[PDB]
Parts: sequence; C-alpha cells; structure tokens
Amino acid sequence: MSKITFPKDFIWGSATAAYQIEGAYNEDGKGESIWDRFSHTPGNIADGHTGDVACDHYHRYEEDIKIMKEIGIKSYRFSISWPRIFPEGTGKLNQKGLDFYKRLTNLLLENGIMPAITLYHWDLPQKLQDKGGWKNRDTTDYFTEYSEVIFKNLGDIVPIWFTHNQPGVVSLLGHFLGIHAPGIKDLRTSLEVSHNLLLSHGKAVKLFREMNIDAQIGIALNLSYHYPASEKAEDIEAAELSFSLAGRWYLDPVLKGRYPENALKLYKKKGIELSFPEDDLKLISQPIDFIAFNNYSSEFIKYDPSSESGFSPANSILEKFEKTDMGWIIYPEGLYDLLMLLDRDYGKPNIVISENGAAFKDEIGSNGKIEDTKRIQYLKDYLTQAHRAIQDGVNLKAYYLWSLLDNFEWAYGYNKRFGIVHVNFDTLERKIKDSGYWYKEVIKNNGFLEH
Ligand SMILES: OC[C@H]1O[C@@H](O)[C@H](O)[C@@H](O)[C@@H]1O
Repeated sequence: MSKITFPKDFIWGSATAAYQIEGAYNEDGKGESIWDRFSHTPGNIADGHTGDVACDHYHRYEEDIKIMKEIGIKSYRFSISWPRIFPEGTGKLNQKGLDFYKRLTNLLLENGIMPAITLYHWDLPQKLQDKGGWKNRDTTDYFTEYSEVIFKNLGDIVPIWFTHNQPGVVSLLGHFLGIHAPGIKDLRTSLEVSHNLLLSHGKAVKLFREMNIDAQIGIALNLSYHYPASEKAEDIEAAELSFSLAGRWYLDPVLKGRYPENALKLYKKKGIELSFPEDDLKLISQPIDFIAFNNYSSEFIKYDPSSESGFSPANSILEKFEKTDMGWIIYPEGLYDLLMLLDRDYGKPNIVISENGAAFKDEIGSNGKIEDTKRIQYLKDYLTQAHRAIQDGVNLKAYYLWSLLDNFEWAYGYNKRFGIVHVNFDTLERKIKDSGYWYKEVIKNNGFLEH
C-alpha cells in the first residue's frame, strides 16, 4: 500500500460547457448559435438529439451548485455563451444574458467555489457564421470585443480564464470533416480557421494584459501523446508528424510563436502553402500564465510509406487495450508521458488539466445508486499518473474532471455519459454517481490510497 497525496494547494475541479448543459436555447434574447443550427438539421446528431433543453442548467444552476458543494469541488470550469451576450455577435449587448453569468459567478463564490471561465466553447453566433465565421478575420476582433465585456464585468472575481477550448476540434471536425458545426468540409478553410482561432486568442490575451486583469489566463488545447509503433527512426518521425498535425499545430504557435515545420512541409506537399502576417505569430504567442489541455487517450502511429499522410494508426498495438464507451483506448501512462513532454519541451510551464474523464454505460441500480466502477478506475489510474509527473517535477497545478454532469456529447447527443452526476434527460433529475462520491473523498483527502 502507498498513500497518494497531491500538492498542498492543488486545485480539484470539474468542467462543463454552455451548449452541453444550459438549454434555454431561445430564451432571454439569446441569439442562435452555429450549434443550434447544426443540431436542428436532420442527420447531424445521433438520434435527432438537440441541445435545446440539455440539462436545463440555465434554470437549475442553483441545484447544480448545491451538488458541487456536496462533492466539494474547489473550482468549477464553465463556458459563457457568446450569443447570450451579443446575440448578433456584435452590436447591442444583451444585459439579461450578462446578468445570468454575473449571478452564476456570484453564487459560486458565495459557496466557496472558485470560478474558471472559458470564453469560447464552440457556440459561435450564427449571424457571424453568415458572414464567414472563423474564416473571416473580422471575427477575431468581434471575439475580443466580447471578451472585453466579460473581462470588465467578471475579470477581478474570476481567477482562471481560458480563451478557447479545443480550437483544433473546431477546425478539424467543424471545417474539414464537417461532422461538427458549422459543417464545413474544406482543408484550406479549416487551416485559415485554425489561424484565426489562434489569432483571437492572442488578441484576447493582449487585451487581458492591457486591462490589467488581476487573474491568470491561458488556453485549453486537445492534447495526446503520439507513441511511435517502434524505436525505428521512421516510426518516431511518423509519430512526430502525427503530433505536429494535431495538438502541436496549436501548441507550437502559442508557446513558441511558430507553426511546426514538419506539418507545414506536408501541407505544402498537398498543395497548401500558408501565408500569414509576421506579427500574427508574435500576437498568438503572447505570454500566458499557464498552458491547459484536455486529454483522454493516446495515439499509436506507424510509418505508412504508400499513404498520402505517410503515417497511420498502429492497429495491432491499439487492439491490445481496453476501451471506453467512446471506443478510445485506456492507457493511463500516456498522461504521464504527455505531462513530461510539456514540461520538457516548453520550459516547465505551469500546467492545467482542463478536462480528463471517461464515458461508460451507466445503470441506475435498484438502490438508486450508479455503481460506475469502470469510471472510478479510469479516473484513479489517470490521476495516479498525473501525480507521478508531479513527483518528477511537472508544474501541474489543477485537474478539472470532465464532466460534472451528463450532457450533450455533440454529434453523439445524449448517448455518451461523461458525468460524475447522472442526468435523466427526460425528467432533468440529477443523481450523484459513485464516481461523484469517490471524487468527493479524493478532494477531502487530497488524493487516495493505492493497494
Ligand atoms: O468527448 C468529450 C468532451 O470532449 C472534450 O474534449 C470537449 O471539450 C467536450 O466538449 C466534450 O464533451
């Protein structure tokens, strides 16, 4: 037996996103977002599910905060719905939308919970999409004007700020694969969108500094460790390319002020040679108080000479792993290896785990309990590896469990449950899962026992 104890001031949190939990999609003057439009189009979401009602958090936030206080989370990461603030993306401010998040933040503080705000978690106002969306560079200024309203109203009571959540998913799934809003399918557009997402991050950070906000700001990137299939140089180079086309396409601009050259080479080979102003990468790499990342699984990559990419997943390795209800492999060591790479490659930054969690099939037993043993095991195993990285010198400051509530899992709808709290989407009843009660004790004890 060994006792696992995290650092004295370690921040234990849980995370949600506005569109995934709030509902009230057309109430109090809120403007239509691209995810309203995407969800209302048949064939885009599993089972025709929508985020129209979701968890109805807009009306039940007081119950959800009381649940947060029972579990004892020290920080709550949520996102603000831009179209609740500016229904047209710019123009007239909707005070009613503002007052919602002002109230929500105030009750969180009154309940001893530290708020942590994501400014952009994919709900772009549809009016801005009608003018090109993130393909239009003007949208990066509209985002900064919206951030200024939030910074002015909440900046000096919210200690932790995330500009963007997973720009790489917005780019890849929303603008190349087209399976996320706004449903666009064009490689060049998705790369222009990637740049403008990053540029809006840099503009918001610059504004954050110029407003002298007494808080910390960062960005939340989707990151995984990409393992080479072997120690042969061809597989290492293949995994390096895979990473630079995924999370490192955003990591390197943010922390080093340059796109990865090996990924640029590939896009040039495909016929796409990118050209952005010199100062754009300066702006993108504004110093940030921490780097934050969402991690769930790991990749395993092999050299694939006859393919266009030059690499492919090492399926013979991947089939040895257990999988979650999402079909993702479970490999806890991948979180240690990822944390150690962040610490090694980027000058030992302060690091925040803005999301970690797992989806499993949930069952409400005859006792009313949800005995989600596999979810507990996932979290405990991944947290053990995060603790290991801390012992080896990584400046990991916070851990946000995805998610507080079962919610709208984008194109999967309500078919995938990530919560430590079960939500019945027909009755809106909340039931804390056994994983929620486990986390409650982890927080109280600042860790757990390993047998
Ligand atoms: O797949 C589960 C989660 O993926 C995350 O990386 C996204 O930020 C969440 O919005 C989503 O619910």
